[PDB]
Amino acid sequence: RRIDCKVFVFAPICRGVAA
Repeated sequence: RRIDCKVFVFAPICRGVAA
């Protein structure tokens, strides 16, 4: 449920806040 973008930077959910 919670994805750490600090580690999962390839996650498709962190791509939403990528920009």
